[PDB]
Amino acid sequence: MAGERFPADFVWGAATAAYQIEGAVREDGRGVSIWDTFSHTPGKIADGTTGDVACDSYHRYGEDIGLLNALGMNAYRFSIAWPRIVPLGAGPINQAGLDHYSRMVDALLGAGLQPFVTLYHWDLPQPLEDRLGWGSRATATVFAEYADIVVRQLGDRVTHWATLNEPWCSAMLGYYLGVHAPGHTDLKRGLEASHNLLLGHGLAVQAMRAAAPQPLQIGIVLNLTPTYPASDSPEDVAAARRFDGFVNRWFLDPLAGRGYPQDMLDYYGAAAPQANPEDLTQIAAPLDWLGVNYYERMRAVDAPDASLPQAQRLDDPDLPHTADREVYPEGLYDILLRLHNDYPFRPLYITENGCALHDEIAEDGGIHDGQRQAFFEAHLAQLQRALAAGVPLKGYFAWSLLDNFEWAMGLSMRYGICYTNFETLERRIKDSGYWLRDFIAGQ
Ligand SMILES: C[C@H]1O[C@@H](O)[C@H](O)[C@@H](O)[C@H]1O
Ligand code: NA
Repeated sequence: MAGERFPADFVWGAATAAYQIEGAVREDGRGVSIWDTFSHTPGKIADGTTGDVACDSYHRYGEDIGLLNALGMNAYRFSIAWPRIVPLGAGPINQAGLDHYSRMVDALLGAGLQPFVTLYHWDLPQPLEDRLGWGSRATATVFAEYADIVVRQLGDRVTHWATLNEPWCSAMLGYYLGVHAPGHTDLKRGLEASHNLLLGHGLAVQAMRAAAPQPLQIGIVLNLTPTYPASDSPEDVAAARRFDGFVNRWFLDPLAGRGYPQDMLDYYGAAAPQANPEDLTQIAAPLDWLGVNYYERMRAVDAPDASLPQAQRLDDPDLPHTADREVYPEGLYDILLRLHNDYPFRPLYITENGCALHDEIAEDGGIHDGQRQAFFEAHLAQLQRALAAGVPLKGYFAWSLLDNFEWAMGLSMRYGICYTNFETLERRIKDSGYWLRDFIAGQ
């Protein structure tokens, strides 16, 4: 009921992050990141792996370009590693680092692949974490200095930039739940980190506008989880609102000029961050787009005896599941309709969508990942519905181009549209990747 075609100028890409794919962790002046420290801490990664080699994309990005070209994509979302650019976090530049990314940008543009660059995809320089990391306002200031450096050199060629990827993860997984680097476990520290991440975003936007050699299209990338109460009871509805506030509105509202949501301030009490009119104005620095990373919904039941927020997930077993998630494509439509009608950000990009499976190389040599094909098919159908409703959607990036180091899950959780043999570093396009190729060409 939503037609057949996407816009002719739609952006079609795949996405990666530097620590997940690059390897070469000590090469060419790179400094230590929090993810180097964390992955080298016994027990923090499920399978004893690290990003030391990963996909070896520091050396093999040309192979990655070959895959993007084989897929007929027109864009590549990737991150720049702050440790390669400013190894001390705050300090001199490492021109060799910048020059690596300059050559990669030129290779992408030569191939007809628009670079969509993420400045911060979780790889904070360890020296900054030694000075409290996102627990310090200074980290926000020097993040903006890094953003300036990078834009000054690459902004003649790269128009589309994101400051941060998934600040909820960096703050809440990294400083509250301890599952991500740097691995702290305190709610107040997580909420403080969340504020300094938003402040760093806003300071960076302003620094990038001043350093820009041409006008830029600057955004931020948020994970969003559409949340639904398991019943209409006051208790379940309130649990859904608390979860929705914890993940989504805590970030969307300040970005939208609305301040932090008061219901969440009330809930968090004394753990809430120190945070004034001046910082809010900074946080709301005008953006040219918003990136949405969408994977799943949350169907919330009140659970008065759990950690902040007392919201238990109610699984639907009749819905399919992947290796690690429930599949719910209609949530993509729902979150986009909400953003379109309720929030000011536009245009919108889906900067990540994808799934993990127990992928293996079959006897014939292919990877028969039909559930991942079906995942893309169903989510793209929802995007057509969103477009029909007027949502100002301008592109879609599959997470991920290739299997990679999936954070606390290690190399063991495969999200690629291309398979990565981590021993030999060979990549092979999965059946879902060929489906994407053919879908994109058919448009
Ligand atoms: C599965 C995918 O999840 C998102 O949370 C991230 O931005 C990306 O690095 C990867 O973890
Ligand atoms: Na399954």
